[PDB]
Amino acid sequence: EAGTAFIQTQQLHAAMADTFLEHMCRLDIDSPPITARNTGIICTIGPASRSVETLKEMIKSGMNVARLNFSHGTHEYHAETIKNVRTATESFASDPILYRPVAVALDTKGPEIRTGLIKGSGTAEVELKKGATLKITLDNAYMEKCDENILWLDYKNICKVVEVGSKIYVDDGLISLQVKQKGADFLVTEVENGGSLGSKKGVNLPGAAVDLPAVSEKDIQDLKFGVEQDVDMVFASFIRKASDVHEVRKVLGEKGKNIKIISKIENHEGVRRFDEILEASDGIMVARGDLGIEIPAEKVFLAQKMMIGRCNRAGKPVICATQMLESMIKKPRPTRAEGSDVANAVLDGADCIMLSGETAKGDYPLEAVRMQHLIAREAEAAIYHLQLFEELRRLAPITSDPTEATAVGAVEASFKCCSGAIIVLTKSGRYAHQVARYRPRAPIIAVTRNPQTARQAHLYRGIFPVLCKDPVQEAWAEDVDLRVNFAMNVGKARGFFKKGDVVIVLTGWRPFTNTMRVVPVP
Amino acid sequence: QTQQLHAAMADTFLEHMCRLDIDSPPITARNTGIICTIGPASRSVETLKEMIKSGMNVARLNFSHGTHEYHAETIKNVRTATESFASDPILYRPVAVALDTKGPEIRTGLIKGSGTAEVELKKGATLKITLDNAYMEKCDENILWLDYKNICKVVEVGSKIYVDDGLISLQVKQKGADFLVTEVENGGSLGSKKGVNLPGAAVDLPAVSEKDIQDLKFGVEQDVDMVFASFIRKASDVHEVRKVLGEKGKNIKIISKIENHEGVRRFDEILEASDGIMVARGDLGIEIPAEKVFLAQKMMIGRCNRAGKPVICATQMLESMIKKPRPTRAEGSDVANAVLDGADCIMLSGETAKGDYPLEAVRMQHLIAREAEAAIYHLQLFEELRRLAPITSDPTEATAVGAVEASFKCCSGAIIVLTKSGRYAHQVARYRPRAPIIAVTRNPQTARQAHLYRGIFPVLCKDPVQEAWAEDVDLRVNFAMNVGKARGFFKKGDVVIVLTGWRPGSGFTNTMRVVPVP
Ligand SMILES: O=C([O-])C(=O)[O-]
Ligand SMILES: O=C([O-])C(=O)[O-]
Ligand SMILES: [K+]
Ligand SMILES: [K+]
Ligand SMILES: [Mg+2]
Ligand SMILES: [Mg+2]
Repeated sequence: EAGTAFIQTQQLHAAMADTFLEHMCRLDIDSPPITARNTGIICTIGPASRSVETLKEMIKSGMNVARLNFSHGTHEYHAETIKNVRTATESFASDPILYRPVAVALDTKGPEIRTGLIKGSGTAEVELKKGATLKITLDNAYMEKCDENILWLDYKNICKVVEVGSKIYVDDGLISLQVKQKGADFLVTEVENGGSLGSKKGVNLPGAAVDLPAVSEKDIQDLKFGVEQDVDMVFASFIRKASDVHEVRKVLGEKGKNIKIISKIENHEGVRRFDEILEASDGIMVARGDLGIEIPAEKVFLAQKMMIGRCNRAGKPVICATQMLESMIKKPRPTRAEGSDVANAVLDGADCIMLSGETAKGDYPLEAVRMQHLIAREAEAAIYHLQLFEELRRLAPITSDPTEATAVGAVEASFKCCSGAIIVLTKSGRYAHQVARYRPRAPIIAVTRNPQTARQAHLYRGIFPVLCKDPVQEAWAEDVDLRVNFAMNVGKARGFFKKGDVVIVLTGWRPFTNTMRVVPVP
Repeated sequence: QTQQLHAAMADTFLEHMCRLDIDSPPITARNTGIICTIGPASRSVETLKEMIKSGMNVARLNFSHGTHEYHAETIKNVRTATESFASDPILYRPVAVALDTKGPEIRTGLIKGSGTAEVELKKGATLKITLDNAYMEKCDENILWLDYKNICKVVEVGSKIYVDDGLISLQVKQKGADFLVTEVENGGSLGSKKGVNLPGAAVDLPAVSEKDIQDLKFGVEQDVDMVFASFIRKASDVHEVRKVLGEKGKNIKIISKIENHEGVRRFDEILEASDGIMVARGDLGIEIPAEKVFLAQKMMIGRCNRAGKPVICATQMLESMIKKPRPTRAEGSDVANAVLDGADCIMLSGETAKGDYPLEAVRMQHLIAREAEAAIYHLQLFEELRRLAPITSDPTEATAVGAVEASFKCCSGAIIVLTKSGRYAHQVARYRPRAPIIAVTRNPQTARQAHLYRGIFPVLCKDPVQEAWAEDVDLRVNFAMNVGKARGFFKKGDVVIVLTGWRPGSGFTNTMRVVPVP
């Protein structure tokens, strides 16, 4: 019983526009999105979020990957966080239809520069005033005696790499110092941007050639611990060149060879050497916190769109990270810039978006996860797939690989029939990755028996991993039918599609491979 | 290369993105207008001079607060600062004055002054909402007065009420003659005179209140350049504003602020009646779900671009810079994407009115906008603007498009256009050239109003009119040439596009010259 104007869901009116300009003009706040949310959500776990009961709610709210930030915390602290993540995750395991795999990511400390402790207890702060003099010292006598006159930091070669006139940034680049005088193991600086300085804050030296290793001896100890803890992926801080990626990957040994290596790009050299880093990496993080201090803040969006574009072109995962919902550390709703930032990261093409302080330390971790979920789903509907899919095809080589032809044919078919899902049977993830790179509108239900595959799948836009727990059937066709039926039940239970809807099914490895069928949901 | 020219030549949007280069420096010129709200942080003549130097094009006065005496002095200070640069007519920048109306705002009263200046509203606590003016200056955690006297008629039991940027939320539990009983849903600290939103209600406040009439008439008397009309819901609201401005104010530009669901739904009729649009995201993101604001923003920017009318992106673009000298990564991204979307202007509110770093916020909008302007994919944008434009044989329109295509062909340093009232320059700006549009006018109001359009760099010519029409045209063109050289837009060996009128007594701007600099 209509009346006047029935509004198409999923921005389908905008989807049909013949120009991008008209696509924008048709975006409709009254066009509700589909249930499925394709962009992966990565959450940094910390004091605000590491209890088992909070982690259960994080998972329910949409967290796909638990990020452990090894810039802070000792190994027993991280071991307990991982234990809690797994307790919370497996509390849902009794129902495989509804169980969500949750990945664990180790984010390295890497070649950070950090200050010491403010004198006293270390929890106080000192007010640095503009124009005042501040001495930076390497003398360890002051490593717990920092104040408004003398500042200790832990980079022993700093005096070599800076010069008179260079700028030094402290605490998220909020405090700035100008080097007036150099010394043996000290620098005399003048405070440019003042502010309140706490303990153990991050330091950046833009334009200085910092010579700390991408992977220090202590970083190796963290990586080995990560292998022992069976982490799914490493987010490697401050990657500057391809050989840095190899230092991360090779040291994990044979035991860690399946761990995904995500290079964090957060300095000027990583941007300049991006292509060789991307080639050596499994994926990329646009690590905007350090990046926006190392290069001018006004250039970060160029680097972000460049990297997301190149990762989309290569079919490798890319994460947009840092300060996406920053005000939600203290407030229950985001600023308008933060809502825009999350949406535009998805429209840019990010496979995943990330929360750091918002979930690690803030007062509203659940609300932050929920808001990334809501924004991502709205933005996914607004993507101009008509142009995106055409360009991804044109920028993708014609190869003789039959599996790539299957994947592009499946995504083409999914657009042609507006399918409710692409179901993919996958052991390693590869077949599902191949579909995701063409960025279908429809969700990808990736059925696997491999738990690590299920967890690592979250790196890719649109791959909804489901972990089949049933034994392998001796008859291959019976085993395929079992796994397809599992995916059909998942999609119906989660509201992705209904009986009678059309879906695409890719049946995976056969003892040709990955047959495609376009079927009504049984 | 420079100016993201390598990315500009990509054959796909995806490759365009892949080619964006942080080491490709932009041109000197910055095309996106910057609107700054003036308040205690920015009201002094000394600070305003630095704001102008830093890039402020439009001073916004917020009539939600203050007296007419206060705003008259703000306007006086803006003009003193602006005219302190007039001794150099080649470098002088016109600065516009914008009056932002209170409109059908709902606000709480003053917190009872004998206790803590803020009160703590705790989740689950009861809070009584009263309309009894006895409590207008006695608000606390027990009783909260607000100024919407008819609120009980438009809410029912179960309605939700949002306070202070929608950070505090209440749920109505009972009603009464002139009061409501609510329970705190999302608690927090409550200060004085905070904005209130009723997203589920049909608020029946007048589009133009008696106070708004007084303020708009004051704006006419003060010779403001534009009005930002709050909470515009429909075309008839725009008509009311235009009626108040009347004949004396007929040339004042009306920018309708879209900040509720109805304004979005009725956007096309509002746009038709308005001179331009503000995406007023503060209220909009409380009236509708926060996760839908980007859809409304890109819809309005797109349709304003399609219509050739100015659109402003506003509110919380650099919000953390109220307290910090550098923005968050989301804020830098937001400013860049507003420019990439197509916004003519970007705006600062608390960042310049009240914050500790007003000049840094202005400078950051300048820096980001200029970087984003180079990153626009002009190849697709210009093709789509041309394809969607109305069909016409008008010589001036054809000359404008020809000029923009010529400017791309030779990567020109500027398009110079002569205009009395603005339109000839507006017609070029709507095709969104990369090159700056140096618009020469003798009309000071046109020079100030031109800031509403992407890429129109107004220059106010103060020379007497020459006896010969052709000599007067040449004088104004030569003035633009010297401004562009002095500002670093171009130098000898560069090429500039020059648009001028047909002949004496014609209104056609139908003559295009491609001029080596020179
Ligand atoms: O390390 C990070 O995630 C960053 O700097 O954004
Ligand atoms: O009024 C405004 O500017 C807003 O609400 O964003
Ligand atoms: K780290
Ligand atoms: K106002
Ligand atoms: Mg970092
Ligand atoms: Mg408002």
